[PDB]
Amino acid sequence: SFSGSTATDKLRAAITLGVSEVAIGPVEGNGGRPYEFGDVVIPYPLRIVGCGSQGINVTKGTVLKRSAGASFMFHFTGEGQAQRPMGGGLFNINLNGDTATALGDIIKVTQWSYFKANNCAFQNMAGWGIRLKDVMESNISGNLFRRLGGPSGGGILFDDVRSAVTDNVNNLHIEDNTFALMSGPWIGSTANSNPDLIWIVRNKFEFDGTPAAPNTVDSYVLDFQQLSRAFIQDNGFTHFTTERNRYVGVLRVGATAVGTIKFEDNLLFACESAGLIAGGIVVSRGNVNNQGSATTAIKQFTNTSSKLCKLERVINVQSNGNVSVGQQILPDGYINMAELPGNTRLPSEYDADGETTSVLRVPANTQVRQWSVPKMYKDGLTVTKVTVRAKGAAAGAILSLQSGSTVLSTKSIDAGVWKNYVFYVKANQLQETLQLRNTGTADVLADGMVFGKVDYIDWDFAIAPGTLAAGAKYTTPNQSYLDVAGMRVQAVSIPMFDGPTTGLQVWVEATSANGSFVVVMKNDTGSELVTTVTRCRVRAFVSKG
Amino acid sequence: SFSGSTATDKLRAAITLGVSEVAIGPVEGNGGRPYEFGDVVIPYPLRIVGCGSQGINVTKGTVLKRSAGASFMFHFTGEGQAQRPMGGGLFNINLNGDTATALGDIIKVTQWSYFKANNCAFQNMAGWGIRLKDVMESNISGNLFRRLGGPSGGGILFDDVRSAVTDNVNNLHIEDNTFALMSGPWIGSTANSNPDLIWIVRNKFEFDGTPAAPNTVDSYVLDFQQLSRAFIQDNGFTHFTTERNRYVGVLRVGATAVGTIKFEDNLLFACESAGLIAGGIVVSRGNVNNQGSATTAIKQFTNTSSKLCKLERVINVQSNGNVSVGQQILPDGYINMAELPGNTRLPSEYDADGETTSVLRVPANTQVRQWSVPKMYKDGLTVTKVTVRAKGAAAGAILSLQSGSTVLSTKSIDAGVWKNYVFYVKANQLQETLQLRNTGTADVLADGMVFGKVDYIDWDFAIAPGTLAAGAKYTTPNQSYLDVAGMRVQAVSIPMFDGPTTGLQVWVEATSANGSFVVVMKNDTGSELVTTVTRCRVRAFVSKG
Amino acid sequence: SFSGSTATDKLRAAITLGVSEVAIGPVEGNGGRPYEFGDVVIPYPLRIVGCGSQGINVTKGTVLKRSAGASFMFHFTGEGQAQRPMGGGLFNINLNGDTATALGDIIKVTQWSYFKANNCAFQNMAGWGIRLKDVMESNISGNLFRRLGGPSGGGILFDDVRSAVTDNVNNLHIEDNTFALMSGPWIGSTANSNPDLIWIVRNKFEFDGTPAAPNTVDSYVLDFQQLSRAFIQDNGFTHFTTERNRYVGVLRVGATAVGTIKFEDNLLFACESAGLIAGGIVVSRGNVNNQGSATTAIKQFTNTSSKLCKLERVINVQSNGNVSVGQQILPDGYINMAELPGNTRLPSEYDADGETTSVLRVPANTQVRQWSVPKMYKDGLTVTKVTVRAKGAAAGAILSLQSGSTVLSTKSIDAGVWKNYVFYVKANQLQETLQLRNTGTADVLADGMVFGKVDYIDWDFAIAPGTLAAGAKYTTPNQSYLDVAGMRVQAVSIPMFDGPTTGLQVWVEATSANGSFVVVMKNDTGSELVTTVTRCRVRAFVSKG
Repeated sequence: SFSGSTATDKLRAAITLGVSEVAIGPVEGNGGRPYEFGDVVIPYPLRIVGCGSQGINVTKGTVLKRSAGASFMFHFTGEGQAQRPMGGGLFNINLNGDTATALGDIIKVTQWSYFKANNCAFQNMAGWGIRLKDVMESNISGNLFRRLGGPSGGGILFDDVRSAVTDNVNNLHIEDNTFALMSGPWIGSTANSNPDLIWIVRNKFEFDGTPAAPNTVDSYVLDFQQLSRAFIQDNGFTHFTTERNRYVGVLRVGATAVGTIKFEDNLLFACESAGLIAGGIVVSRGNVNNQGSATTAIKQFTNTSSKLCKLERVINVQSNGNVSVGQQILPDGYINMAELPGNTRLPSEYDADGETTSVLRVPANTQVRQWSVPKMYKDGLTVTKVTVRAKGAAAGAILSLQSGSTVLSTKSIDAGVWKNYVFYVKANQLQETLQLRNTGTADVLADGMVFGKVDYIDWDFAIAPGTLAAGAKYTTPNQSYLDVAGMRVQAVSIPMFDGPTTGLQVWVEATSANGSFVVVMKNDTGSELVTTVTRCRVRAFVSKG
Repeated sequence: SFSGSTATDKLRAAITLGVSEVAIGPVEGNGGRPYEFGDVVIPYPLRIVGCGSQGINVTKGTVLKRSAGASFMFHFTGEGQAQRPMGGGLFNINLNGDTATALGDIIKVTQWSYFKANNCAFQNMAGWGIRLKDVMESNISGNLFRRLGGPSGGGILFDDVRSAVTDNVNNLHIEDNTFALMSGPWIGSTANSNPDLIWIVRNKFEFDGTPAAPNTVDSYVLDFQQLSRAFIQDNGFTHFTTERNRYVGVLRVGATAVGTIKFEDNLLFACESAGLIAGGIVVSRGNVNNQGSATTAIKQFTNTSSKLCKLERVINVQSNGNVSVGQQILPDGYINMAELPGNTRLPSEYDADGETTSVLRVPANTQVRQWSVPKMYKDGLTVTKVTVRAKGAAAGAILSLQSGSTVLSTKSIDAGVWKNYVFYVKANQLQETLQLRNTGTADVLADGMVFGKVDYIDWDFAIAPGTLAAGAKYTTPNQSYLDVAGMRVQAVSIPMFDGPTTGLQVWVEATSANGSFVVVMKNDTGSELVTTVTRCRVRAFVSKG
Repeated sequence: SFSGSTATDKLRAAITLGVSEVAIGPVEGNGGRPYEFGDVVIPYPLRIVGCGSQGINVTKGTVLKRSAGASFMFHFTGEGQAQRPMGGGLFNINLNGDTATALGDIIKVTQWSYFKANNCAFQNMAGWGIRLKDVMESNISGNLFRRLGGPSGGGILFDDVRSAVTDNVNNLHIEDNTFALMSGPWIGSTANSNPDLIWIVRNKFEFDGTPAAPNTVDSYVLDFQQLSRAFIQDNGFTHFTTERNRYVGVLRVGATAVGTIKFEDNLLFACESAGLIAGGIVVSRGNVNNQGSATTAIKQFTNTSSKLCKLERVINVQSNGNVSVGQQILPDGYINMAELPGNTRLPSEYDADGETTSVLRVPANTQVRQWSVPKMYKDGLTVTKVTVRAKGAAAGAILSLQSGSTVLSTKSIDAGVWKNYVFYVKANQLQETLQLRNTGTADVLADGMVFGKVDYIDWDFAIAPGTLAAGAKYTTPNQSYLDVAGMRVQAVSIPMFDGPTTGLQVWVEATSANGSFVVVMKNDTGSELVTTVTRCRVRAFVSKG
C-alpha cells in the first residue's frame, strides 16, 4: 500500500511518511516468494508486524530474504537523531540471508531502547544474526537462530560501546529461544562491550550439525570478553564437543569481565567442557551433565580469574545413571581466602596445587584477610584454632594471627611448597575479630583456611632434671592454666619429651583445682641417672567452668 | 468508528454496545496528539489493542493522556455485576497522567480475574500507576513504570481486600518490566491486602533521578505490609540510597506478613540496605551487591520477625572485585532454634547479641524444640553432646534435655547473660528423638545449638584419701564404663583434682577389659600426708566395641 | 469469508486454499453463540488468531465449542507430509468441549515443531485438553486449564514416541498458566513418552473442587512415567489431598525415568504429600508447605529409585508460623554413597533403616566408590578416618579400604544389621585417591560414610608381663610412631588393658623425641603377682612436626 519499484523502496516511503506500524503479509500475496530487503535505515521506533512463525520453513507465512549484496537487511539506529528511538521491532517474521555464506549482519540495532523481536527466526548467512550497540531495556525472546555465523559471524553480538563505557548493552532479556547448527559465538561480546544486567534463561542450545562456514578457531557457545551482572540459568546445552565443529567449551569469560555472572541450574547432555573463566566474579552451582554418547566425562571450568569465583562441580552422570564425577570433597571447614573480607585489593592467581587452583598473593606488610568471631565462641571459655595453607614466593614471608594490632602467634613460611600453618587462640585472647597479616619481607600465596572451636590445646615447656642419684626426683616448674589454655584445664595427656626418659617413673601433681600442674620424674634405676631431655609436652583438654 | 463529542464519549458507546475488542490507532491519525480519557468504567472483559510500544516517548504510536481533573483513566471493575469479568486489558499503549503532579490513579482494577497489561507504559503523575483490589490470576509483564508516585502515589499497589480476607490479590505475575525515576512504593501492599502467590521476577529497578514529587518519608522500593507466598528473584536493583530520594532500603515486610517470601539471586549495584523484615517467614540467599560508587558496603536486613527467617548475607564486592562483606561465619554445626520442629507456638524476638539477632522466648513448663536422632548415631555405641546458647529472662529458668518423658540432664540458666549449656547423652540413653524443655519458673531465651557425635566424655567423681602414713596408698571407688560413658571406654586422661595433690604418686588400674578403672594415690613424701582433695576427674575416650 | 454449510466446512476451505493466518471473531458476530468445530485436520503451520481471553466465561470474545460427537476439535499433524509443519497455533481463544463428560481430546498435535498456544483456555470435557506426540521446540504459556479430564482424561499429555525413541516431546515451555478443578494427570506422560528438556515453571495449580468425572484411582497432579531433563520450579500447588478428589501426592516419577528432574523452590499450601519417585535422577530443594487448614504436616517424597536422588525436606510450617517439620538432621559429614563417583554401575534400592532410605547393593569382588583426597590433607602429616554404615546381604561380605591396589584395612561385615565400620589411614599411607571395595563372597548394602581428618588414632598391642616377684617390673616392646600413626606422636592417653591390672604401678617412658614409647608395669603389692593381661591400648594424639 506504498509507492515504489522494489520492496526496499516501497518500505522507505512508509519511513519518510513516518507510519507507526507497517503490517507485512505471507508468501501467498507475493506468490510463493519472500519480500527481499537490503540496507534499510529506520531512525524512529517502527513496528513491523507479520503473519509468520518461529520456524525453519519458508512456505507458510511472512518470510524475508536479504538482497544479493546488502550489508544489512534492517538497521534500527538513532545515530544523529535528537530524540532516542524507543520501541518497535520485528514480530512473527522468518528473516533470512541472501546466501548461506553471505557475511555482514541481518539486523543491526544502534543508539536504541525498548527494541523487541518476538516469535521470529534468524537464519542462513555466515555473518551475525543480530548486532547490538548501545541498546538498552530490550527483549529478544521466542525466536529461532539457525545456520548463522562462522569465522566472522554468530547469533547475537554485544558490540563495543558507542562513546562512553556507559553507552552499552544493558537490561536485555534473551528467553524462550532455540539456537542450533551455527558457528562463531552463538551469543558473544567484544573486549569493549561493558554489558550489564543480561538474562540468558530457559533457552535450548544444541549443536545439530556444522553449517556452511565451519569454525576456523577453538570456539565457545557463550563467549563474553566483558560481562557484569548476568543470569545464565535453566538452559539446555546439548552435544558441544571439539570434534563437533570445535566447541571446546560451553562458556568463556574474558580477563576484564567484572561479574557477578550466575551460571546456575543448566542441564547439559554430552558436553566436553564447562569452559574457561579468565576474569570476573563467577558463581556456578546446580549444573548437571548426562554424558550420554560422549566418550569422556565433562571437564570442569578452567579458572584463572584475578577475582573470587565460587565454582561448584558440574556433576557428571553416565547414561546408565552412575555418577563418575561428584561434588568436590573439600577439607572439613575449608574456606578459600578470597571468600573472606579484607581492607586491601589482593588479586587471585592460578596455582595447580591450590584446593580450588585459585590463591591470593599477599605482599610484605599487608593484611591477608579479617573475619568476625562467632558470638557463641565469645564466652571467655572457648579455645579456637586457625589452620591456613600457604606457600612463600621466596625466603622470609611471615604470617601473624592478630586481634586488631595485638599479635597472638607468628609462623615463618617455607618458600616454594604448600604447608599447613597452625595458630591457637587462648580463651582469654579471643575478641570481636581476627586477622592474618604478612609481617615478613617476601610475598606469600594464601590458599584457604579452617577456623573453629577446639576441645584441646598442645603445650610444650622447658625442663632441667639433670643428674639424679638413686631414688632422687625432679619436679618441673608449675604449668599454670593461664599460660596453657587461658582458662580452666579439664585434664592432660601422659607427658612426652624431646628424647628418651629410660628409667624415669613419671606422674602429674595438680597444683590447683583449675588444672595447673607439675610433672614429677623419679630415678627408678637404683644407680646414678644422667638425663638428656630438655623439653616436656602434653595435650591439654578443656571443657568449660 | 463510534459516535460522540470526545474520546471519553466515543469509547463509552463501544462499552454500552459491549464490543469484545476496541482497536486504537497512533498519534498520526489524531495529528501528533494523544487521545485523552477520564473516569471511564468498564464492567466486562474488554481488550484495548494499540499500535504503540513500551517506551518513554509520545511521538510514534498509540499514546493516551488522562483528562485535566479525572480521578482515573480506566477502572476495569466487576462491582455490582452478576458474572465476574474475566479477561481483556491494555496492549501496546503509552498511558500517561494529565500533569506531573496529578494525584489519584491511572488504571484501577477491582473485582476482576485474568487482567493482562503487556508492552505498555505507565508514567508522569504523582499518584498510583496501577491500583489492584480483589484481582486474581492476572499478569503485568513487559511494561515501563516511570515518573510515577510520591507521598500519595507509587507504581503497583495491592490494596485492601474487598469484603472477606480471601477477596485479595493472588496468582499475579510481574515480569520483564522496567521501573525508574519514581517515588513512594514502586510495588507495595496495604495492612489489609492479604496477597498470595506473587511473582516479582527478572525486572530492572533503578533510581535514575527524583521525579516531580520527591518522597517525604523514609521509603522502600518494595514495601509490603502483608505478603504470603512470593517469588522475588533474578531482579536488578540499582543506586537505592537515602540521599537519592530517601530509599533507605530495597525491601520492607510488615509485622503481620505470613510468608513464605523468597528474596533470592537478586544482583544489586550501589544499594545502601537490603532493608527491614518485621514479620513473616522470609528466605534470602544468593544476593550480591557491587558497591560501585557508593561510599559504604550494603547493610544487611534488620530482622524483628516473630517467625523463622533464613537470611544468608548479601555479599558486598567493591568495584575492584574485593570482598568487604562475606558469608556469615557461623559456629560449626550451629542451628537457630526456630529452624527446628516443636509442638508449641513460640514467637521469635530481637536480641542484638543472638548469633542471628533472632531468639525464641520459652515460658515455664514448655518444650523448647524436639528433633530426630540420625540413624547412624543409633547403634548403642555413640556418645552425643548438645551445646545450647541461652539467657534467663529472670532467676529460676531451667533447661532439661529429655528422651521423651525421661530426663537425661538439667542445667540452671543464669539471668541476663548469654551462656553455653552442655548436655552429654551416654551411649545407652540415645533413642529416636531428643527434646529441650524449660522445667524452671521463668522465661528462657534460646538462641541456637550444636548437636553431634563426640569421641570423649568428661567424668568427675567423689574421693576421700584422708590422711596417709609414709608409703601408704588410697584406691578410689571403681569407675564403671556403664556410669562413665554407657559403653566401652577406650582410655582416660591423666586424672586431675579439686585441689593440689602435692607428694602423691598417682596411677590408674584397669578393673576390666571394658575400660572400668580405679585411681591409686600413694604418699611418696616419707612422712604423714594430710590430703585436701575431695573430687577426681578425667576425660574418658570412646571408640567402638 | 469462506464458503460452506457449517464452520467445520467454512474453515476447511481456508486449509485447502492454504492461507497462513485465519482470524476468528467474538460471540457478537455469531450472535451470543460460539463457532462449533469437530474432527478438523491441519497439515501445515496455520495461525488461528482470536479476539478472546484467558478466562472461564464464554460471553465476551472468541469462543469455540466441540461438535456433539467429535473425537477432537483440531488435530495439527504432519503425518504423511513431506515437509514437517513448523509454526502456528491457537491465540486468544476460549476452547471448550461439547459436554462436561465428553471423552477424547480438544487439541491433538502430532509430528510437529514450534507449536504455540498463548492467552487461551481449555475446559469442560472429561478427556485430554492437549495431547502431544512427537512435538518439539513448542510453547504453551498464559492459558487456563479447568474442568478437564477424569479416568480417561487430563490437562496436557506427553504421549508415546511416534517411531524411534527420539520422535518424542522435547524443548517444551509450560509457563504462566493456571490449572484448577480437574481430574486425571493435570500434566502427565506415558511409559513410552521419552520426554526431554521440559520447563514447568511459574504456574498456579489449585484443587478448587471435583469436576463432572471424579478420579477413580489414587492420582498425582504431575504424573510422569518417563522424564529426562526437566525444570519444575517456582510453582504454586494448593489443597492437594486424598479426600479432595484423591490427589495422594503432588509429583509421581516412574521407574524408567532418566532425569535429571529439578523439583525446586515450589510454594505449597495444605498439600498432603510431595509424592512418589520410583526412578530417575531427581533433585528437590527449597520447597516449603504452609499446612494451613490441613489436619497433618505434608509427607516427604517416598523414594525407591535405582538412581541418585538428592531430596532435601519440604519444610512444613503451621498457619501460625511454627515449624513442625524442619531440615533433615544428618550425621555430621554424612555423604550417601550414590553421591560419590565410581567405575561400576550399582543400582540403588530401598531400606527403611538407611539414613535416606536409599542404599547401594555391591556384589563380591566389586568397587563400592572411589574419591579424591583433599589437597590440604596430602602433606604427609595428616591422619584421616572413614566411617561407613553397612549391612551384609548374607554371611561373608568384607569391606577393604585401599589406595589404588594397596590394601590399608579390612573389616568383616555382619549379616542382616546396619553397623558402623571404622578405617584409619596412617599419615604415611595417604596418596591421591581412596576406594572401598567388597573383597568378600556376599553382597553388601552401603548406606553412606563420613571421611575427614582426625587429631588422634587408637592403638592396641601385644604384652606378656607374666608373673612378677615383689618389686619386679616388666617393660613392653617399643611402640614406634611409624607403626602407631605413620608420623610424629604428640602424646598418649593413660594405657588401658584387656583385663584388670590390680597392684600394677604403670607409667610411660619415651624412647625418642618423635613420641615412640614403652609402658612400664611394676609389682607394687609386696608379694608374687600373677598377671592376666595380654593386650595394652592407648589413644595416640597427633599434631604436626
